[PDB]
Amino acid sequence: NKLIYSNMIDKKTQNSVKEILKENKINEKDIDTFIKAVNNYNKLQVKILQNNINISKSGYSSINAKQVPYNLEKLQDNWVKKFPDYMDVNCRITAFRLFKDFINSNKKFTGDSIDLNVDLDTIMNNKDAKFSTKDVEKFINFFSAIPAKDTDDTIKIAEQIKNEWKKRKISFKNNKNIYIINGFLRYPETKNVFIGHTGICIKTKNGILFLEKYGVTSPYQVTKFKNKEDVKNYMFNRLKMSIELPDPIIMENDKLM
Ligand SMILES: [Cl-]
Ligand SMILES: [Cl-]
Ligand SMILES: [Cl-]
Ligand SMILES: [Cl-]
Ligand SMILES: [Cl-]
Ligand code: NA
Repeated sequence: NKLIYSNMIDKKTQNSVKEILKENKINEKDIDTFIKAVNNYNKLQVKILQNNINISKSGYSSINAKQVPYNLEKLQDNWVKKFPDYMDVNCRITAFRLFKDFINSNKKFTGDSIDLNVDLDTIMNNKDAKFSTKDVEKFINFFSAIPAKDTDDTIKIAEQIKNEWKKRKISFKNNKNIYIINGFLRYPETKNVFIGHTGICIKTKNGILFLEKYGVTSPYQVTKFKNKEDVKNYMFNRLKMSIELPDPIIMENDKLM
């Protein structure tokens, strides 16, 4: 298919994105925090990014590929060398930076949150991931792996995810054109499912705008999709770029997408 995207290198695209963010009621403080991370990241990796033909210097680019190619190995090398004491923010943290206020969480999680160890360390040591105690507990309660029954029926898994979030007293604020796309992967070895990739979806007149932190040490990417179908397919291609693995469970808030 075709991907229309921006890495938010230019200030005009950033301004554009900020407007759309502000229009959807995202806290202006969190928008600034997100934008500073974007600039701070871009500044750090500019010499690498500028050698990537697929990264736009201004406006949106286009490529007939399943994913935008990035020099993931060199980007990670540069991060580790310059910031050796902690990790960059990831998909979960970034998504949360923008969507935490649209999630209700009323239960402290004291289950198995081992999958978030890196994330939690970043939240403690990286200014880009600063969150209040309440928001950190929400983060853990929302993203901790969900117990699964090793079933390969996506519908059944989706229902277990929904049920588990209910048991954790998690709910989504209603009447919003902004929603979170959670790409769950099943891990039979640990009898659970966990959010392998995530990003925020915003419906506009042009279609749908998807925002994400491509991965830790990886670039930020904003993509313009025609419909939700392309968003689902995008998340799939991102999760399936990783021989005998279970298909992902792509959730749109608490509903199978
Ligand atoms: Cl192409
Ligand atoms: Cl790159
Ligand atoms: Cl590492
Ligand atoms: Cl809350
Ligand atoms: Cl607090
Ligand atoms: Na790596």
